[PDB]
Amino acid sequence: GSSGSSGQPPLKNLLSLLKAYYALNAQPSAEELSKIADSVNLPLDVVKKWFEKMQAGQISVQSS
Repeated sequence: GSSGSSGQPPLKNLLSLLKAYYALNAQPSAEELSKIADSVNLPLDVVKKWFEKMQAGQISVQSS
């Protein structure tokens, strides 16, 4: 269940785990998102944001 108290975000390193997928899947659908999450031990919402942020050009001004 939900444990802990909203404090600080994860280590930049984590993101790296995601970048892996996004590398080939520019805009992964839900079915894929939910999955990729179970891999990074993250929910489907936390993963959705990152993507929406990257695709927009927030995570890194230099996107490919």
